[PDB]
Amino acid sequence: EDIRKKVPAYDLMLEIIFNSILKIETDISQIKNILSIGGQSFEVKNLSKIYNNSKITIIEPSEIMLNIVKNECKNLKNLEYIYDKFENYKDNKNFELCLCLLVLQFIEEPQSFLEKIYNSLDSNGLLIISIFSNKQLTYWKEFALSRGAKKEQVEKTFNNQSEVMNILSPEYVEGLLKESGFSKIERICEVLSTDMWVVRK
Amino acid sequence: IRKKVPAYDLMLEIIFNSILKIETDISQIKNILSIGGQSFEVKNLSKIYNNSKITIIEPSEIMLNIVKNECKNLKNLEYIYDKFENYKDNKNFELCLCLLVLQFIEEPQSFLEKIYNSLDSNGLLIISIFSNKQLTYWKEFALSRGAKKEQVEKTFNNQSEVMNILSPEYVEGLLKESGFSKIERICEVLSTDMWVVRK
Repeated sequence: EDIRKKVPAYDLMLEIIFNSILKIETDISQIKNILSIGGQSFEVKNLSKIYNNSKITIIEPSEIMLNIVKNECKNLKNLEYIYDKFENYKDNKNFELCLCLLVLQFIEEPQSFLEKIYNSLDSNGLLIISIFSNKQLTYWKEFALSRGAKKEQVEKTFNNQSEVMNILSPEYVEGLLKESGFSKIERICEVLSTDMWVVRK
Repeated sequence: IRKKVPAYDLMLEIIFNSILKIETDISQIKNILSIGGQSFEVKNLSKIYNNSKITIIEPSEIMLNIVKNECKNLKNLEYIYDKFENYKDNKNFELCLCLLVLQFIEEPQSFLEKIYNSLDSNGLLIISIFSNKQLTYWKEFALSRGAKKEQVEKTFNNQSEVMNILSPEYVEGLLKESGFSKIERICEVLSTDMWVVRK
Protein backbone atom coordinates (compact mmCIF):
# COMPACT_ATOMS: atom_id res chain seq x y z
CA GLU A 1 0.00 0.00 0.00
CA ASP A 2 2.37 2.65 1.32
CA ILE A 3 5.39 0.33 1.05
CA ARG A 4 5.06 0.16 -2.74
CA LYS A 5 5.00 3.99 -2.79
CA LYS A 6 8.38 4.11 -0.99
CA VAL A 7 10.35 1.21 -2.50
CA PRO A 8 11.15 1.30 -6.22
CA ALA A 9 10.87 -2.13 -7.86
CA TYR A 10 8.97 -3.59 -4.85
CA ASP A 11 6.61 -5.61 -7.05
CA LEU A 12 9.34 -6.15 -9.64
CA MET A 13 11.74 -7.67 -7.10
CA LEU A 14 9.07 -10.14 -5.99
CA GLU A 15 8.18 -11.06 -9.58
CA ILE A 16 11.85 -11.76 -10.36
CA ILE A 17 12.26 -14.01 -7.29
CA PHE A 18 9.17 -16.12 -7.93
CA ASN A 19 9.12 -16.15 -11.75
CA SER A 20 12.87 -16.54 -12.39
CA ILE A 21 15.43 -16.84 -9.58
CA LEU A 22 13.88 -19.70 -7.63
CA LYS A 23 13.08 -21.61 -10.84
CA ILE A 24 16.75 -21.44 -11.83
CA GLU A 25 18.47 -21.83 -8.45
CA THR A 26 16.33 -24.41 -6.63
CA ASP A 27 15.04 -27.92 -7.16
CA ILE A 28 11.61 -28.32 -5.57
CA SER A 29 12.47 -31.88 -4.54
CA GLN A 30 15.59 -30.83 -2.62
CA ILE A 31 13.91 -27.95 -0.75
CA LYS A 32 12.85 -29.36 2.64
CA ASN A 33 12.97 -26.35 4.99
CA ILE A 34 12.53 -22.68 4.06
CA LEU A 35 13.33 -19.77 6.39
CA SER A 36 11.26 -16.61 5.91
CA ILE A 37 12.57 -13.66 7.97
CA GLY A 38 10.36 -10.58 8.28
CA GLY A 39 8.25 -11.70 5.33
CA GLN A 40 4.96 -10.25 4.20
CA SER A 41 1.95 -12.45 3.46
CA PHE A 42 2.43 -12.23 -0.32
CA GLU A 43 5.89 -13.79 -0.15
CA VAL A 44 4.74 -16.41 2.39
CA LYS A 45 1.81 -17.34 0.13
CA ASN A 46 4.02 -17.64 -2.97
CA LEU A 47 6.64 -19.73 -1.13
CA SER A 48 3.79 -21.97 0.07
CA LYS A 49 2.39 -22.45 -3.45
CA ILE A 50 5.77 -23.16 -5.08
CA TYR A 51 7.07 -25.50 -2.36
CA ASN A 52 3.93 -27.27 -1.11
CA ASN A 53 5.92 -30.22 0.29
CA SER A 54 8.27 -27.94 2.24
CA LYS A 55 7.93 -26.52 5.73
CA ILE A 56 8.13 -22.72 5.81
CA THR A 57 9.45 -21.30 9.10
CA ILE A 58 8.11 -17.77 9.71
CA ILE A 59 10.02 -15.37 11.99
CA GLU A 60 8.91 -11.76 12.50
CA PRO A 61 10.51 -8.93 14.51
CA SER A 62 7.49 -8.60 16.84
CA GLU A 63 4.46 -10.54 18.04
CA ILE A 64 2.26 -7.85 16.49
CA MET A 65 3.73 -8.39 13.03
CA LEU A 66 3.66 -12.17 13.55
CA ASN A 67 -0.06 -11.97 14.25
CA ILE A 68 -0.81 -9.86 11.17
CA VAL A 69 0.96 -12.40 8.96
CA LYS A 70 -0.65 -15.39 10.68
CA ASN A 71 -4.13 -13.95 10.12
CA GLU A 72 -3.43 -13.31 6.44
CA CYS A 73 -2.14 -16.90 5.96
CA LYS A 74 -4.71 -18.63 8.17
CA ASN A 75 -5.52 -21.46 5.74
CA LEU A 76 -2.02 -22.47 4.57
CA LYS A 77 -0.90 -25.87 5.80
CA ASN A 78 2.91 -25.94 5.65
CA LEU A 79 3.80 -23.00 7.93
CA GLU A 80 5.53 -23.03 11.28
CA TYR A 81 5.54 -19.83 13.35
CA ILE A 82 8.36 -18.95 15.76
CA TYR A 83 7.08 -16.88 18.70
CA ASP A 84 10.31 -14.95 19.21
CA LYS A 85 12.58 -12.71 17.15
CA PHE A 86 15.34 -14.14 14.95
CA GLU A 87 18.12 -12.98 17.28
CA ASN A 88 16.73 -15.36 19.94
CA TYR A 89 15.88 -18.26 17.59
CA LYS A 90 18.19 -21.19 18.41
CA ASP A 91 17.31 -24.34 16.46
CA ASN A 92 19.60 -26.89 14.78
CA LYS A 93 17.22 -26.93 11.80
CA ASN A 94 19.20 -26.23 8.66
CA PHE A 95 17.46 -24.66 5.69
CA GLU A 96 18.02 -24.95 1.94
CA LEU A 97 16.46 -21.53 1.23
CA CYS A 98 16.15 -18.24 3.11
CA LEU A 99 14.25 -15.09 2.07
CA CYS A 100 15.11 -11.83 3.84
CA LEU A 101 13.48 -8.96 1.94
CA LEU A 102 13.81 -5.32 3.05
CA VAL A 103 14.66 -6.37 6.62
CA LEU A 104 18.37 -5.62 7.18
CA GLN A 105 17.93 -1.84 7.34
CA PHE A 106 15.77 -2.45 10.46
CA ILE A 107 18.12 -4.93 12.21
CA GLU A 108 19.93 -3.76 15.35
CA GLU A 109 23.09 -5.86 14.73
CA PRO A 110 23.29 -6.74 11.02
CA GLN A 111 26.60 -8.61 11.24
CA SER A 112 25.54 -11.26 13.76
CA PHE A 113 22.12 -11.39 12.05
CA LEU A 114 23.70 -12.41 8.73
CA GLU A 115 26.09 -14.85 10.43
CA LYS A 116 23.08 -16.55 12.00
CA ILE A 117 21.48 -16.87 8.57
CA TYR A 118 24.74 -18.34 7.26
CA ASN A 119 24.86 -20.90 10.08
CA SER A 120 21.18 -21.81 9.62
CA LEU A 121 21.65 -22.59 5.91
CA ASP A 122 22.56 -25.98 4.48
CA SER A 123 25.92 -26.42 2.73
CA ASN A 124 24.71 -25.04 -0.62
CA GLY A 125 21.72 -23.17 0.75
CA LEU A 126 20.35 -20.13 -1.05
CA LEU A 127 19.74 -16.69 0.47
CA ILE A 128 17.84 -13.95 -1.37
CA ILE A 129 18.29 -10.64 0.43
CA SER A 130 17.25 -7.08 -0.40
CA ILE A 131 17.73 -3.70 1.26
CA PHE A 132 16.78 -0.08 1.24
CA SER A 133 20.11 1.72 1.00
CA ASN A 134 21.53 5.23 1.40
CA LYS A 135 22.20 5.55 -2.36
CA GLN A 136 20.58 8.16 -4.64
CA LEU A 137 18.16 9.42 -2.00
CA THR A 138 17.66 12.69 -3.90
CA TYR A 139 16.20 10.76 -6.85
CA TRP A 140 14.37 8.39 -4.47
CA LYS A 141 12.72 11.34 -2.71
CA GLU A 142 11.04 12.66 -5.87
CA PHE A 143 10.12 9.12 -6.91
CA ALA A 144 8.40 8.49 -3.57
CA LEU A 145 6.57 11.83 -3.46
CA SER A 146 5.31 11.22 -7.01
CA ARG A 147 3.78 7.93 -5.87
CA GLY A 148 1.82 9.55 -3.02
CA ALA A 149 4.23 8.71 -0.18
CA LYS A 150 3.61 10.89 2.86
CA LYS A 151 5.78 14.00 2.53
CA GLU A 152 6.80 14.11 6.20
CA GLN A 153 7.98 10.49 6.09
CA VAL A 154 10.00 11.07 2.91
CA GLU A 155 11.69 14.16 4.37
CA LYS A 156 12.71 12.26 7.49
CA THR A 157 14.24 9.38 5.53
CA PHE A 158 15.84 11.84 3.10
CA ASN A 159 17.29 14.26 5.66
CA ASN A 160 17.80 12.05 8.73
CA GLN A 161 17.85 8.45 7.49
CA SER A 162 19.56 7.21 10.67
CA GLU A 163 16.47 8.18 12.69
CA VAL A 164 14.42 5.79 10.51
CA MET A 165 16.71 2.84 9.72
CA ASN A 166 20.30 1.73 9.38
CA ILE A 167 22.28 3.72 6.84
CA LEU A 168 23.46 0.88 4.57
CA SER A 169 25.62 1.25 1.54
CA PRO A 170 25.47 -1.63 -0.96
CA GLU A 171 29.24 -1.93 -0.69
CA TYR A 172 29.22 -2.37 3.09
CA VAL A 173 26.38 -4.88 2.85
CA GLU A 174 28.38 -6.99 0.41
CA GLY A 175 31.22 -6.80 2.95
CA LEU A 176 28.87 -7.95 5.73
CA LEU A 177 27.84 -10.93 3.60
CA LYS A 178 31.44 -11.85 2.81
CA GLU A 179 32.47 -11.58 6.47
CA SER A 180 29.55 -13.85 7.38
CA GLY A 181 31.14 -16.52 5.15
CA PHE A 182 29.07 -16.54 1.95
CA SER A 183 30.84 -17.95 -1.11
CA LYS A 184 28.92 -16.40 -3.99
CA ILE A 185 27.28 -12.95 -3.91
CA GLU A 186 25.48 -11.72 -7.03
CA ARG A 187 23.52 -8.48 -7.31
CA ILE A 188 20.43 -8.94 -9.48
CA CYS A 189 18.66 -5.59 -8.95
CA GLU A 190 19.71 -2.04 -8.06
CA VAL A 191 17.13 0.72 -8.60
CA LEU A 192 17.95 4.04 -6.92
CA SER A 193 18.05 3.29 -3.19
CA THR A 194 17.19 -0.44 -3.44
CA ASP A 195 19.35 -3.53 -3.94
CA MET A 196 18.71 -7.26 -4.14
CA TRP A 197 21.29 -10.06 -4.15
CA VAL A 198 21.23 -13.79 -4.72
CA VAL A 199 23.66 -15.39 -2.28
CA ARG A 200 25.02 -18.92 -1.84
CA LYS A 201 26.63 -20.45 1.24
CA ILE B 1 8.34 -5.11 -25.26
CA ARG B 2 7.23 -4.82 -21.63
CA LYS B 3 7.21 -8.64 -21.61
CA LYS B 4 10.91 -8.68 -22.59
CA VAL B 5 12.44 -5.71 -20.74
CA PRO B 6 12.45 -5.72 -16.92
CA ALA B 7 11.72 -2.31 -15.38
CA TYR B 8 10.49 -0.93 -18.74
CA ASP B 9 7.64 1.03 -17.13
CA LEU B 10 9.73 1.61 -14.01
CA MET B 11 12.59 3.26 -15.95
CA LEU B 12 10.13 5.61 -17.65
CA GLU B 13 8.43 6.47 -14.34
CA ILE B 14 11.82 7.31 -12.79
CA ILE B 15 12.83 9.54 -15.72
CA PHE B 16 9.65 11.59 -15.77
CA ASN B 17 8.72 11.60 -12.06
CA SER B 18 12.21 12.12 -10.60
CA ILE B 19 15.33 12.45 -12.79
CA LEU B 20 14.16 15.30 -15.01
CA LYS B 21 12.67 17.23 -12.08
CA ILE B 22 16.01 17.16 -10.27
CA GLU B 23 18.43 17.60 -13.19
CA THR B 24 16.63 20.14 -15.41
CA ASP B 25 14.90 23.49 -15.09
CA ILE B 26 12.10 23.83 -17.64
CA SER B 27 13.12 27.43 -18.39
CA GLN B 28 16.61 26.46 -19.58
CA ILE B 29 15.47 23.53 -21.76
CA LYS B 30 15.05 24.89 -25.28
CA ASN B 31 15.87 21.94 -27.59
CA ILE B 32 15.32 18.25 -26.79
CA LEU B 33 16.74 15.40 -28.87
CA SER B 34 14.68 12.19 -28.83
CA ILE B 35 16.46 9.25 -30.51
CA GLY B 36 14.46 6.11 -31.28
CA GLY B 37 11.76 7.23 -28.87
CA GLN B 38 8.35 5.68 -28.50
CA SER B 39 5.10 7.67 -28.37
CA PHE B 40 4.94 7.60 -24.55
CA GLU B 41 8.38 9.24 -24.26
CA VAL B 42 7.55 11.94 -26.79
CA LYS B 43 4.15 12.70 -25.22
CA ASN B 44 5.62 12.97 -21.72
CA LEU B 45 8.49 15.14 -22.97
CA SER B 46 5.98 17.35 -24.80
CA LYS B 47 3.87 17.72 -21.64
CA ILE B 48 6.77 18.56 -19.29
CA TYR B 49 8.53 20.94 -21.69
CA ASN B 50 5.66 22.60 -23.56
CA ASN B 51 7.84 25.57 -24.55
CA SER B 52 10.60 23.33 -25.89
CA LYS B 53 11.18 22.02 -29.40
CA ILE B 54 11.44 18.21 -29.41
CA THR B 55 13.48 16.84 -32.34
CA ILE B 56 12.39 13.27 -33.20
CA ILE B 57 14.84 10.95 -34.99
CA GLU B 58 13.94 7.32 -35.72
CA PRO B 59 16.07 4.54 -37.29
CA SER B 60 13.64 4.10 -40.21
CA GLU B 61 10.92 5.92 -42.08
CA ILE B 62 8.53 3.13 -41.06
CA MET B 63 9.15 3.76 -37.35
CA LEU B 64 9.08 7.53 -37.90
CA ASN B 65 5.59 7.24 -39.39
CA ILE B 66 4.23 5.12 -36.52
CA VAL B 67 5.40 7.73 -34.00
CA LYS B 68 4.08 10.55 -36.22
CA ASN B 69 0.55 9.10 -36.26
CA GLU B 70 0.54 8.47 -32.51
CA CYS B 71 1.59 12.11 -31.78
CA LYS B 72 -0.50 13.74 -34.51
CA ASN B 73 -1.80 16.72 -32.49
CA LEU B 74 1.33 17.59 -30.49
CA LYS B 75 2.59 20.97 -31.63
CA ASN B 76 6.21 21.24 -30.45
CA LEU B 77 7.58 18.28 -32.45
CA GLU B 78 10.14 18.44 -35.24
CA TYR B 79 10.63 15.27 -37.30
CA ILE B 80 13.92 14.44 -39.05
CA TYR B 81 13.39 12.33 -42.18
CA ASP B 82 16.70 10.46 -42.00
CA LYS B 83 18.56 8.31 -39.50
CA PHE B 84 20.67 9.83 -36.71
CA GLU B 85 23.93 8.76 -38.38
CA ASN B 86 23.10 11.14 -41.26
CA TYR B 87 21.66 14.01 -39.19
CA LYS B 88 24.03 17.00 -39.54
CA ASP B 89 22.63 20.09 -37.82
CA ASN B 90 24.43 22.68 -35.65
CA LYS B 91 21.49 22.68 -33.22
CA ASN B 92 22.67 22.35 -29.63
CA PHE B 93 20.44 20.38 -27.27
CA GLU B 94 20.11 20.70 -23.50
CA LEU B 95 18.55 17.24 -23.12
CA CYS B 96 18.78 13.95 -25.03
CA LEU B 97 16.78 10.76 -24.40
CA CYS B 98 18.11 7.54 -25.93
CA LEU B 99 16.23 4.59 -24.40
CA LEU B 100 16.86 0.96 -25.43
CA VAL B 101 18.45 2.07 -28.71
CA LEU B 102 22.20 1.43 -28.45
CA GLN B 103 21.93 -2.36 -28.68
CA PHE B 104 20.47 -1.84 -32.19
CA ILE B 105 23.09 0.69 -33.39
CA GLU B 106 25.59 -0.46 -36.00
CA GLU B 107 28.43 1.83 -34.78
CA PRO B 108 27.81 2.70 -31.11
CA GLN B 109 31.03 4.68 -30.57
CA SER B 110 30.47 7.26 -33.31
CA PHE B 111 26.76 7.31 -32.34
CA LEU B 112 27.56 8.39 -28.77
CA GLU B 113 30.21 10.86 -29.95
CA LYS B 114 27.53 12.45 -32.13
CA ILE B 115 25.21 12.73 -29.13
CA TYR B 116 28.06 14.32 -27.14
CA ASN B 117 28.73 16.90 -29.86
CA SER B 118 25.01 17.68 -30.23
CA LEU B 119 24.61 18.39 -26.53
CA ASP B 120 25.10 21.81 -25.02
CA SER B 121 27.73 22.36 -22.36
CA ASN B 122 26.32 20.70 -19.22
CA GLY B 123 23.62 19.08 -21.37
CA LEU B 124 21.92 15.95 -20.02
CA LEU B 125 21.76 12.48 -21.62
CA ILE B 126 19.56 9.69 -20.26
CA ILE B 127 20.50 6.38 -21.87
CA SER B 128 19.39 2.79 -21.29
CA ILE B 129 20.35 -0.57 -22.80
CA PHE B 130 19.49 -4.20 -22.95
CA SER B 131 22.78 -5.85 -21.96
CA ASN B 132 24.33 -9.33 -22.05
CA LYS B 133 24.24 -9.68 -18.23
CA GLN B 134 22.20 -12.32 -16.37
CA LEU B 135 20.44 -13.63 -19.46
CA THR B 136 19.64 -16.92 -17.72
CA TYR B 137 17.50 -15.08 -15.16
CA TRP B 138 16.19 -12.77 -17.90
CA LYS B 139 15.02 -15.73 -20.00
CA GLU B 140 12.76 -17.11 -17.25
CA PHE B 141 11.52 -13.61 -16.42
CA ALA B 142 10.59 -13.02 -20.07
CA LEU B 143 8.97 -16.44 -20.64
CA SER B 144 6.83 -16.00 -17.52
CA ARG B 145 5.51 -12.65 -18.82
CA GLY B 146 4.23 -14.20 -22.06
CA ALA B 147 7.22 -13.38 -24.31
CA LYS B 148 7.51 -15.56 -27.48
CA LYS B 149 9.67 -18.62 -26.58
CA GLU B 150 11.46 -18.61 -29.99
CA GLN B 151 12.39 -14.89 -29.61
CA VAL B 152 13.61 -15.46 -26.01
CA GLU B 153 15.66 -18.53 -27.01
CA LYS B 154 17.29 -16.64 -29.88
CA THR B 155 18.26 -13.71 -27.66
CA PHE B 156 19.37 -16.16 -24.96
CA ASN B 157 21.43 -18.51 -27.12
CA ASN B 158 22.52 -16.24 -30.00
CA GLN B 159 22.21 -12.64 -28.79
CA SER B 160 24.52 -11.29 -31.52
CA GLU B 161 22.03 -12.37 -34.18
CA VAL B 162 19.45 -10.12 -32.47
CA MET B 163 21.41 -7.10 -31.22
CA ASN B 164 24.80 -5.88 -30.12
CA ILE B 165 26.24 -7.82 -27.22
CA LEU B 166 26.77 -4.97 -24.73
CA SER B 167 28.26 -5.27 -21.30
CA PRO B 168 27.46 -2.42 -18.89
CA GLU B 169 31.20 -2.01 -18.37
CA TYR B 170 32.01 -1.53 -22.05
CA VAL B 171 29.11 0.89 -22.43
CA GLU B 172 30.45 3.06 -19.61
CA GLY B 173 33.78 2.95 -21.44
CA LEU B 174 32.08 3.99 -24.69
CA LEU B 175 30.52 6.94 -22.86
CA LYS B 176 33.85 7.93 -21.31
CA GLU B 177 35.66 7.75 -24.66
CA SER B 178 32.97 10.01 -26.15
CA GLY B 179 33.91 12.77 -23.66
CA PHE B 180 31.16 12.71 -21.02
CA SER B 181 32.22 14.23 -17.70
CA LYS B 182 29.79 12.48 -15.36
CA ILE B 183 28.25 8.99 -15.66
CA GLU B 184 25.84 7.70 -12.99
CA ARG B 185 24.00 4.38 -13.17
CA ILE B 186 20.49 4.72 -11.75
CA CYS B 187 18.93 1.35 -12.72
CA GLU B 188 20.29 -2.16 -13.28
CA VAL B 189 17.74 -4.99 -13.30
CA LEU B 190 18.99 -8.29 -14.72
CA SER B 191 19.90 -7.54 -18.35
CA THR B 192 18.90 -3.84 -18.36
CA ASP B 193 20.79 -0.68 -17.39
CA MET B 194 20.03 3.03 -17.34
CA TRP B 195 22.46 5.89 -16.75
CA VAL B 196 22.18 9.62 -16.21
CA VAL B 197 25.06 11.28 -18.05
CA ARG B 198 26.38 14.85 -18.18
CA LYS B 199 28.56 16.40 -20.88
